[PDB]
Amino acid sequence: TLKGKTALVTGSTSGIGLGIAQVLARAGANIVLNGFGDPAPALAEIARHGVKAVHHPADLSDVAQIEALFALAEREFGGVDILVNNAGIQHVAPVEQFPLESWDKIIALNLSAVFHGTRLALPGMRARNWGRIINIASVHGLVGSTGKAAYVAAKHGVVGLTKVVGLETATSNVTCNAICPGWVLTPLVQKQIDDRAANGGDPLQAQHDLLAEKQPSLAFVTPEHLGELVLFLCSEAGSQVRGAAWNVDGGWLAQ
Amino acid sequence: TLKGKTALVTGSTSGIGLGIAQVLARAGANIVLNGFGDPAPALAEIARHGVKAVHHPADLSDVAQIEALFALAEREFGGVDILVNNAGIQHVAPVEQFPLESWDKIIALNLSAVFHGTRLALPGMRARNWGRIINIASVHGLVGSTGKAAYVAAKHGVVGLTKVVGLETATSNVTCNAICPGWVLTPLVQKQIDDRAAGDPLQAQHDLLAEKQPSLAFVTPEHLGELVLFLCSEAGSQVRGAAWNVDGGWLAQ
Amino acid sequence: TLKGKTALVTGSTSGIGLGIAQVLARAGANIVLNGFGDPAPALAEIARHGVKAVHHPADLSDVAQIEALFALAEREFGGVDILVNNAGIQHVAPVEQFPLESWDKIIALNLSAVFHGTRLALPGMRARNWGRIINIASVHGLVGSTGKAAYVAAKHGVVGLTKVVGLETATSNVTCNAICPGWVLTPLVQKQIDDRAANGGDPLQAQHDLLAEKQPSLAFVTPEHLGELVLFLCSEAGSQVRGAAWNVDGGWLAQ
Amino acid sequence: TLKGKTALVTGSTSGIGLGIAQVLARAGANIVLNGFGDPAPALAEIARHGVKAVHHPADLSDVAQIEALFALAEREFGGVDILVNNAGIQHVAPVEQFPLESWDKIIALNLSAVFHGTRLALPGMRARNWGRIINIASVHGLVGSTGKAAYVAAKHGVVGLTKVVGLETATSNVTCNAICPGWVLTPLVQKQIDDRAAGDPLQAQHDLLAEKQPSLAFVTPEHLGELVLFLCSEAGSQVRGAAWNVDGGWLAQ
Ligand SMILES: NC(=O)c1ccc[n+]([C@@H]2O[C@H](COP(=O)([O-])OP(=O)(O)OC[C@H]3O[C@@H](n4cnc5c(N)ncnc54)[C@H](O)[C@@H]3O)[C@@H](O)[C@H]2O)c1
Ligand SMILES: NC(=O)c1ccc[n+]([C@@H]2O[C@H](COP(=O)([O-])OP(=O)(O)OC[C@H]3O[C@@H](n4cnc5c(N)ncnc54)[C@H](O)[C@@H]3O)[C@@H](O)[C@H]2O)c1
Repeated sequence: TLKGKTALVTGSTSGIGLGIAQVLARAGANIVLNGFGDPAPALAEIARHGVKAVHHPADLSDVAQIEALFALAEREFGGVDILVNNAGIQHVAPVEQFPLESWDKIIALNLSAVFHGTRLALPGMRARNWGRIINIASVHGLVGSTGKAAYVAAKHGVVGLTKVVGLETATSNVTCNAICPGWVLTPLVQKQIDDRAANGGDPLQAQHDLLAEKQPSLAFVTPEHLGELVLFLCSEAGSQVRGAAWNVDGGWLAQ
Repeated sequence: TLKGKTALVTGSTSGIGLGIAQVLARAGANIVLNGFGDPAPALAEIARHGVKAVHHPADLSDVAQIEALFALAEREFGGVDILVNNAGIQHVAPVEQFPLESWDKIIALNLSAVFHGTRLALPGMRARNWGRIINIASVHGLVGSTGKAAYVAAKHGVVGLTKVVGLETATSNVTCNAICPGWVLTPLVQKQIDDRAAGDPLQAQHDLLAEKQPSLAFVTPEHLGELVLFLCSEAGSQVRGAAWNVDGGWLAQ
Repeated sequence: TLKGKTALVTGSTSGIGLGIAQVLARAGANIVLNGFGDPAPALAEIARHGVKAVHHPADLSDVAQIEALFALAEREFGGVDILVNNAGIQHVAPVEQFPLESWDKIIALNLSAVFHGTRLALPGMRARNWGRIINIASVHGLVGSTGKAAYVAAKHGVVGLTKVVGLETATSNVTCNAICPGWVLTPLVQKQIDDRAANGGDPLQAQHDLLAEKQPSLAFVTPEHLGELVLFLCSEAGSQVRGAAWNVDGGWLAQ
Repeated sequence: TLKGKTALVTGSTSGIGLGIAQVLARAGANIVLNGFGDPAPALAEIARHGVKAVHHPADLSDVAQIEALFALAEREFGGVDILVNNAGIQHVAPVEQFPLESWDKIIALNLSAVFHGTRLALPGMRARNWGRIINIASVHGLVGSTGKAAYVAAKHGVVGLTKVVGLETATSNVTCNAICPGWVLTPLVQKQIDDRAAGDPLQAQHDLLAEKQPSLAFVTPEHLGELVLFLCSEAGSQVRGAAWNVDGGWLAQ
């Protein structure tokens, strides 16, 4: 499928990023992983698919470090064919009490990192006349929730940026799109559930409690589901999908 | 991959519906075809994929014929697992000059027939614990164009219907979603190209595309069938009530 | 404000239509009322504002009757300067059990009547090079709810039709826009509340119960609020508002 | 009508912000002006309406200066009842050539300063049981254009922020909404017209409008001030978290 391609997935040492990375690896792509932690387990999870991988620990709020991450991709793989901008971080507080440092960090990681990844990957994509930029946004790139000022702003910004990049690259074989997930089973969400079960509560009940307000299906989107969508967007059938923001959300945005 | 599944694609005797049907057959689904013209060519295109196909000639203007369509699917194949509501027509005129019969016919086929297909297919999908309803809407379900009063109304209606059905089925293994294409080179678009050329036909074709579709490239029926196939996969399981555009950048600006 | 103008408001013998009619009358517009009932009270409610009014009982699911309604407006007032398409009707059922006659009626009144009103009013608006068409749609022209297949389809159709008409009239002084209300205090909603109070329950509690699911403000939009918005759209400041769908919804669509 | 109310309009020394400030003053609000250039002309435009005005020169890039802006409003007038987050800048370049300092400056002013204004104004609005926060976003908060990476991102951010704040304040008499203009003839747009003309300047002006805005007519600052005035009325009381476009048809297609 993607034999001969290289994908860079940000925040891919765990959760959504890792799930997407795994699907792409199985499809035959070499992977540039990024994220916190010993990367030996993550690299091994990719390499066991019979593909090459490297990792860079870049903190994507630091532009110098994002530059280092792309310089590594250029050195080891000759540049990125497929960039997955996957991100960071959340903080909940009413707008008037929303911490200034948390606003700045959420903007830096969830929004500005996407611009920097994009400006760094796009020249090589154009030069090779083939490329895919996939921005993992959120239902919160299309609607708001209480307590999430910075995250909703940042994710809406990503949806907007995606449109501009989709338009700028429209006459080329490079596309840029966004996927907007609802509730996803991440290690953090799984921890919330496990913490309920450790107290003695029922894990499925904990899930239904978490999802009831916003997600009609009461069922999680999985990293595997998102990886499969990324894989679709990288296919020939994705060639005229441009500047789109496709929601995978168990009905969140339908109401 | 769709082996063991039955797909019904309305208006599959040409253009997009035929493209979608081909991809689903290639995936292993048995197919119920529908639409006007000689069905033999469409039947041969599907069955080359080593799958069974039948054509039913229902005029989807007529609710009784839609019912006969679904009853045949039930007797032939034991019911519809994947329903693609594709059949559609176009008429271009300013709203105050828009023929009343065209408004009624476009609403009846491009909107009401989607509701009729959906209502007929959903009970068996529920009862068998799995289903996919995919509505072929348009960029015109999300935005307007001049001269397209009935079509844009109907297509917006389809996008709204899709949300209701997606919500209603959210606690089941049935999903309902819309695909919103930009320009695809079919007889429907050719007529618009010709009416513009009435003049170099290829210049008319380019101008028609360039006005709306930044990629300056048409979407293909095969691309759209591959998306239907994706929405039929397990990865589509929590895509519900969505309207996903494949449009060369039409809606991004 | 609108001295010298004529407004036709469909479904204006009560509720939202009447509220809009009243605001326009106070602004100085003559009114063409339409709807069920003895119209003497409704006409008198308009005429006491020092404006002229007429009424036609047209059932807007019957195209011949819609024609009669506009023929009356042409005869008595020389045509409509301001058309408010305000509508009909609701029915709740799962899609697979949604009655065929109810689908057809809801489409006819909530959607097709808008096309017919529009085709009948627009020639005279262009001829006079001034006009306003305002379609009272719904939050359900932008999102779905369970049990409302026909109404959501019809209201989405109205939002689409509004865009086409806004574009077709863009180079002229005629505009066409939609207002998309959330929960509105109508006589029917007031009846639901009164029925609760007659049993002994608290009226404000009944309101909070009705609104809690969908409308964060827990407060109604009123016909007066909607009339004031119509009035704004008819002002010079509305001259470049074209094909818009403006929501007044206590936060419904923000989430 | 706004008699007894205090409005703060960021970036009100020219263009849209000055237009909005004028209409609010005419309505009877006392005004806190802000923005670069000689403030005397703007002060004279507002005070001709028989209202008090002060100008504070805060560079909204700088959060400490935003705080001093709001503290002055508090000492001068007892706080801000109507906040219009208007100040904004533009820079056009392809994304991969987009200056890093321009990305940061556009995000800081066109998005983060809206959050800072909002956070500073909301407590007093809540405490006094009434308020209006109106964000001047753009059609570019809803769609993209080529070369406008930072601006479109920021404006989409503003439209999202607006929804959160509208929800959060929904059980109060404070509303927060966005107005999304299409093209308005200001210095910001003039620069784009000039860069296109670099060539008849009036042809450049028309072409710039016609590409995006079907009405072939600019929106005026006065029109936008009249909308702010409407959103400040009782009829605006349940308009919450909305993004209302005034755009000559830009978003309808
Ligand atoms: N072609 C495009 O650019 C484009 C873009 C977006 C959406 N669409 C939509 O795609 C769908 C298919 O359109 P297309 O371009 O392939 O057009 P097409 O004319 O090539 O095919 C239409 C099909 O529908 C059938 N049909 C027409 N009326 C019917 C009726 N009453 N009952 C049963 N079948 C009927 C025709 O026989 C044919 O099989 C339509 O819903 C159209 O609105 C088309
Ligand atoms: N003009 C348009 O077509 C258009 C369309 C949609 C939205 N907008 C938005 O309208 C708003 C006003 O733009 P405009 O067209 O009137 O532009 P303008 O350049 O004429 O006015 C901008 C104002 O903001 C001020 N300003 C700039 N930087 C500032 C800073 N750091 N701190 C404080 N004030 C600052 C300027 O001094 C001026 O008062 C912007 O947010 C813009 O994005 C403009």
